[PDB]
Amino acid sequence: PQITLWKRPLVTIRIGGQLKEALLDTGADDTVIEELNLPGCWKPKLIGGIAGFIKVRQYDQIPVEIAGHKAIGTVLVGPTPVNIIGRNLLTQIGATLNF
Repeated sequence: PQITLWKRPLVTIRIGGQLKEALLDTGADDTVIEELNLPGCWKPKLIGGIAGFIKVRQYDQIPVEIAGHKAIGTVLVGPTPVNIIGRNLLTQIGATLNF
């Protein structure tokens, strides 16, 4: 699929058995998902944005379907305002920028 950028590139994802909306963010190194009691063990991390940092829970080897495409990798969980799919998972689904 091709996604134009007139509006925010929001898509449906599946994680932990739950469906969520997420932003495809080529400016994010990592994937950051809203408060969700994701089973399994996690560890602390701090991640930075434009204004500062937030504390998140790093979970590894988490299956995540993005627009029907299976991926599996690291998911950071915390009080992000927007669920974000970053490059760690975008690469797994073969996503490119084209112009």
